[PDB]
Amino acid sequence: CHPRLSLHRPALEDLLLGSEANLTCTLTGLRDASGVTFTWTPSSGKSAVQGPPERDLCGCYSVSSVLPGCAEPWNHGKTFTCTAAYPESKTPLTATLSKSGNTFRPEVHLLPPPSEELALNELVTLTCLARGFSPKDVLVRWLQGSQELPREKYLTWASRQEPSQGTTTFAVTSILRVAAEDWKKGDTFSCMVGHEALPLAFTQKTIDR
Amino acid sequence: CHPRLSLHRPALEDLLLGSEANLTCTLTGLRDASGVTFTWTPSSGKSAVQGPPERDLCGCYSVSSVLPGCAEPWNHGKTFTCTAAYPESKTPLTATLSKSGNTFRPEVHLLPPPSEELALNELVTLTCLARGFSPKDVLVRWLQGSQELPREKYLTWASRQEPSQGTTTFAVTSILRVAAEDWKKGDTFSCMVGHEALPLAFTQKTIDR
Repeated sequence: CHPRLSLHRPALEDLLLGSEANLTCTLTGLRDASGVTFTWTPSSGKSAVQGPPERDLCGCYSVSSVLPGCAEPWNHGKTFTCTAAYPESKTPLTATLSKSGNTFRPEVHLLPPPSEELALNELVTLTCLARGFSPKDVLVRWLQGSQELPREKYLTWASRQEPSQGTTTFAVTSILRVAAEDWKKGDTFSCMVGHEALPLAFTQKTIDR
Repeated sequence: CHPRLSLHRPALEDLLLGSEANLTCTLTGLRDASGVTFTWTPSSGKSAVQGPPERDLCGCYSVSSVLPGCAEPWNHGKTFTCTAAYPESKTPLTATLSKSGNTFRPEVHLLPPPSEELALNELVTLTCLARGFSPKDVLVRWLQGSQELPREKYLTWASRQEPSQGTTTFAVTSILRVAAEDWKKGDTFSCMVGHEALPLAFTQKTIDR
């Protein structure tokens, strides 16, 4: 089927919370005998690693390549390029990605548990709001006092573009259900949002009765 | 490629807010010469309508069929069936759908504009929360006084399953940015949520300074 090639930016969690944030360039659609190649513009010790010829829809056997360490050039603003060389053609496909522009710092909010909820003394809800920010990419984490909770304990939606004239900005919400006794006792809670635009990568925000 | 067949329930908006809510049965994957057929279990004047052989990924030319009026049998609890008959096989594929079970009524919340927002006297935010409900399907609409606003004026995320032991329940949030002057003046606002489980199909909830 129709061969294609794309560059995947370094996952924001990997950048702000991971060890070695990679950057991928995957050649999707090489429906034929694979033996592909790759070429990166900024190649500096970053010995691109290739993988096994995975399969896609009905046969679009795809192949990837990963560039390690790119975390430095990436935030710097450099622009990574990648050209693949498969047999089903006489021309090397190419892709180019670079950190996004027109960045907009997020505006975080910590909405208190619904008055009607805190009265059924059981499970109250804290809502987090990351509104109007630069690119879609965003991290939302929660703190119980000073301890981060398991990503598994809360629910966070995906970044959605919002109704707006002129500028393209996104939003995100997170729902942390907490044990009423805690909110009542005084236990504090915080919503930490991570974003490409924030200078200090994160923005905290705490609330308590 | 691999031929398949599925039944699509009657869109919740069409049921609660539309004229004639259909129910679709689409045969995806008939990668060959089409001339398909269809068969519904409850056929009562519901003269199923077929459409043009659309195309999918690389060639999975798909064909559909629509059953009108099914809105009655559907909420009743009946179970619709559909069997397609294409040439690439000697056996008619079949699909079966029925209104979901284990229904859970939603719990709606109208969170007040963030205190820090209502002070920059410009655009404040109202947050709606539909939490722990029966099936994913849900409608969120907004009211300014007594007038519904354009779906286009607010932002509503998708229904997400939430962190929960035992029972599978979903959540949904909606963000309505409003003109501060209004909230201040006293203008009232409401979040109306529609759900298969609610007896009166909708649940209102209003709030104002």
